[PDB]
Amino acid sequence: ERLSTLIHQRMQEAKVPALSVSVTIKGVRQRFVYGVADVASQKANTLDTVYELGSMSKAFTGLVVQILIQEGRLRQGDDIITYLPEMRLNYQGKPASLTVADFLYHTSGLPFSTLARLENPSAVAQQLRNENLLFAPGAKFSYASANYDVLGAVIENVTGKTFTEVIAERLTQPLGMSATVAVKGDEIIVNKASGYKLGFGKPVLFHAPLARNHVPAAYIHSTLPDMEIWIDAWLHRKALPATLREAMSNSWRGNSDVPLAADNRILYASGWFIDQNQGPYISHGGQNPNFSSCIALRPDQQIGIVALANMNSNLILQLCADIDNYLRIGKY
Amino acid sequence: ERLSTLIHQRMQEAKVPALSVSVTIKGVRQRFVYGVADVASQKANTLDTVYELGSMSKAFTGLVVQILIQEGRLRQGDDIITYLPEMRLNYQGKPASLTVADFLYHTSGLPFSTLARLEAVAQQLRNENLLFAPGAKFSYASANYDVLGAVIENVTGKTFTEVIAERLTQPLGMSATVAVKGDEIIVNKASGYKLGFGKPVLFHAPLARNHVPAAYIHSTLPDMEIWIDAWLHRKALPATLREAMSNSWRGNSDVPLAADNRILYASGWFIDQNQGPYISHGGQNPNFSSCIALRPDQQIGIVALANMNSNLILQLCADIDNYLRIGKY
Ligand SMILES: *[B]([O])([O])C1=[C][C]=[C]C([N])=[C]1
Ligand SMILES: *[B]([O])([O])C1=[C][C]=[C]C([N])=[C]1
Repeated sequence: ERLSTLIHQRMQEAKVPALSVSVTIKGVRQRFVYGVADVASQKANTLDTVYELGSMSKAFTGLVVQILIQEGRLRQGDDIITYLPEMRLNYQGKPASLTVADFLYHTSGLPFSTLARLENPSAVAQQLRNENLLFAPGAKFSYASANYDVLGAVIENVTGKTFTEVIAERLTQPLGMSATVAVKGDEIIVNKASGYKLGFGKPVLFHAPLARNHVPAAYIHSTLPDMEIWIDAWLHRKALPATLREAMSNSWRGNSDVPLAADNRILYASGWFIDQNQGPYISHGGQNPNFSSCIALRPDQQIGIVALANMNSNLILQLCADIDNYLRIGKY
Repeated sequence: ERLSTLIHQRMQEAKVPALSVSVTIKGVRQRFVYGVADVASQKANTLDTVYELGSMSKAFTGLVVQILIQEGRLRQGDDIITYLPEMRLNYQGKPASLTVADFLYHTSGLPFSTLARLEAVAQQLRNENLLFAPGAKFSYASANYDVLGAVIENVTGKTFTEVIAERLTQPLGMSATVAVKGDEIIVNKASGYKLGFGKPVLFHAPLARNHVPAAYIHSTLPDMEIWIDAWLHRKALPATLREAMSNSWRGNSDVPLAADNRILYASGWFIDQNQGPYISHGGQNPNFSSCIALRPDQQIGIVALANMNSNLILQLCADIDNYLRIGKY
């Protein structure tokens, strides 16, 4: 009956050691901070606890891409080969032509093997060289985390800077997100939560080293209060420099130019799923071997929901939807 | 690259003996009639071939319910108990209160086993244990619309078959469309097949009268074309049927939605706003499968009917819609 019941109940059901949730509706915001950030050392999860964003990193990457487009430095229809010259990929008999848009919207065709290759700690172009596409570029929407790693390399090539520096200079600094960072690699982050991989029970895993190339697709780190700032930025675009406002509108534009299933006509935007049903409802989950998270926005009602958890859990990916139901009709 | 390629490709993939498809866009309509209604006797699929509509039936039942509502004889909020006094259902410890809307929108909580059981309805479902409290969740159960058949009969005082004919099939001019009373021979009915390992006939089994409203309506390609055109073009339709039709497409928003599904259920239709309104339903009996989809903004109407049960046929309307929408699939 109570939101706090819903969230607490789902946390126990998911067996996550720490859960952090923030929910805002019509300018009223409640926080839910639960559990321990490190089971063995008994360190309680707090507002300062840092969580890997997994695939929720893609919205930061996509927004930067659209900032560059807004400023005229890049175009969606640009051939990928200009920014990643050495990257050759093949469809059937003949090397395939690919655009920046194909990675933005997951219409590239990159094989499923390319995730466990990009997570492995060669530059991305040589890392994906002589790959075989699952389909013709543009033909279908297939989700592949590696697509946004390709976009990281684009951002560096065009910028002439590192991904971390762009993220900070373009997004984190101007927005005031002081605990959010695109990690360079294995170097330690203070206040960070330990990550767990479920089954049979939650044993620690965090330690495995993080591939630099995969950061833009899966390795941005953040906190609940910074994610709150991120949400409020997307909900309240005004008071932001015209460039960012326009890049944000364009970021939420879904690619309609793909086949849609009978039960699913949702589109993918620049690191977001866009759903018109009881919408606009804009969302994305994150799943990493040892972290999981979700975010959902329903601007028409100024609704913004984010959940961050130190364990990989399919329940966490459904959690933002459950909260949204409770807000929409008092039921979940 | 060609619609004809798409449909024919999908028919080979699905291994359906007969497939009939009709597609209309911007008042241009193409028909695709393939295969044999009966494999053994080599009887070719033809415009007159009759196919079971499975769950497609539900839109006929739902529209009739909405016709009764429009006339004032019925209301969504009515207690089911008034029409089916004998049918008493329980949730947890104690008996649970059910409305007409619960069956219309599949928020009743009827257990899964009931389908195989419906294959009077109230004595049939007496003592049933609800999966959840009425209204709490959307859970599709074919039997929900069988309850609505019994409601239509009790309100009308007529049989389900007579109402469907008098209210819908006769006025709309659908000659070959009928709600089957009990097992009895239908002239032109295609034989039904069950896949696997290779599809042999499943024809013999007898049809439960109680289940007709949910999955037992029979029809033809040209009649389904008339049905589609009636939903797409409602002018020249009596005011009551027009209003019933608008109300039939109103989805029930009062249920929890999954992260990847925000689609609503209407009165025997799924209502999708994405690249929509896009209204669809699929039918799947042991030995028949079918689909239908409408995208009115573009006067688009698609129907497929097949004499074998196939998950591919359920996706076939969406493939065609993709082809129409973006020339790809
Ligand atoms: B991403 O690949 O980490 C990802 C994980 C879980 C859900 C979604 N949508 C993306
Ligand atoms: B119905 O239960 O026969 C049915 C079958 C297949 C799909 C849908 N939507 C309903």
